[PDB]
Amino acid sequence: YKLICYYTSWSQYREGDGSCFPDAIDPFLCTHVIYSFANISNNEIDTWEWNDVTLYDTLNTLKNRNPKLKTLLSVGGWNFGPERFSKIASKTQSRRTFIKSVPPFLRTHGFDGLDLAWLYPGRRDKRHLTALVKEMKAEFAREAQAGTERLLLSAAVSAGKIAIDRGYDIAQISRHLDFISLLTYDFHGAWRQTVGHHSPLFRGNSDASSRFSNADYAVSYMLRLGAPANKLVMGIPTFGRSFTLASSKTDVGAPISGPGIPGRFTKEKGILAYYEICDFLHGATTHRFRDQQVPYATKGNQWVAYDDQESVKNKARYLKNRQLAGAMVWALDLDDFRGTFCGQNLTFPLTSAVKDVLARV
Ligand SMILES: *[C@@H]1O[C@H](CO)[C@@H](O[C@@H]2O[C@H](CO)[C@@H](O[C@H]3O[C@H](CO)[C@@H](O)[C@H](O)[C@@H]3O)[C@H](O)[C@H]2NC(C)=O)[C@H](O)[C@H]1NC(C)=O
Ligand SMILES: OC[C@H]1O[C@H](O[C@H]2[C@H](O)[C@@H](O)[C@H](O)O[C@@H]2CO)[C@H](O)[C@@H](O)[C@@H]1O
Repeated sequence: YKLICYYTSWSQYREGDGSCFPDAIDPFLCTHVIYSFANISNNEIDTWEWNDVTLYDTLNTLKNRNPKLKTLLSVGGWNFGPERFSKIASKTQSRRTFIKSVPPFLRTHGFDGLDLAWLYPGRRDKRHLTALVKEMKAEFAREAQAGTERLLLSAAVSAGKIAIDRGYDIAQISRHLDFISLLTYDFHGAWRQTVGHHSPLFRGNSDASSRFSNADYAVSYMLRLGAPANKLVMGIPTFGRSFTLASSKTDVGAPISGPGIPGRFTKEKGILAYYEICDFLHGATTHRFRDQQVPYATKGNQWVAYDDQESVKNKARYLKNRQLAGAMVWALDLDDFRGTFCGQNLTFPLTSAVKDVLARV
């Protein structure tokens, strides 16, 4: 089993204990660590933060302690406009340029591969995403003739049916990618005025209306679409999604006024790190959807849908029974990396819970 963990660039700026550098990453925790978000500039891969070449270096020294570790650099991301990828992909001149620029960059900084995080290709992009992958992998084969090891190529793919039908030729791209991370955790959108969980494992009862918004469906769907099971990796989140209630209704379907208030460290409307959730639990009422097999909580007018040790071990067992390649954890820096926020004694409680199940057969 593979355990793919993303580390985010901007987490260094978090205040106090929230600050996180590659430094804190247990090198024996994951099989692949993905340094998150390289920019693309002048149609060539490039850094994003002023000190990336330093953190790049910091992350890859982890490999000196665990020579089995594999690292990748993700290009694209949530603050990299999708129209920008589009321009690059749909114009072969600029596409060959981006591709030719990649190997040297990775080799120079000690990475073992590239992760494409084109956040959502549209109807008019499908044919092009396929070319980018096909050609990018082709370039990777050639570059291995130099006697060095073949660089790995991966993609972070939407787990929403409409999104999947719209922009990906999964039968094609999966025959060329080394693995595919299914973004199975951003299901309840950014658009409802109703309370819901962003990562149910299963479908459930109250949900007679939005039927394919759970991990089980996404998986089954990728599978019948042509993706081999051993190239599929199911994303497990380490963050929670908050909501500010509009009535004293705490249960299923209650109305909301908007996203939840910002975490003291994470400073961002609608999102809380698991370590922020851990502090949030004291004084909160914890509930758990039996159907979807995921928990949520409430205090005053704050409703939080998150993942805990149990639900994460569950998603992990599922992944094993359907025989997937492994799990992906979004944000090593959103988990309790210091291990001094969540009561239990461990470092990275959530990610460790996944490793344990992956390792137990
Ligand atoms: C990611 O790459 C982006 C390039 O695709 C880049 O945005 C752009 O480049 C700079 C901003 O850094 C802006 O500025 C200009 O610099 C020249 C050099 O002196 C000036 O003579 C010109 O006035 C020019 O405008 C660009 O306007 C901007 N636009 C584009 C289309 O690239 C970002 O800087 C990169 N993002 C990060 C976070 O590093
Ligand atoms: O630089 C990109 C931004 O990434 C985050 O966004 C949420 C994302 O919108 C959601 O789809 C995903 O499931 O989780 C991440 C949590 O990391 C950051 O919260 C932003 O601060 C970043 O700017």
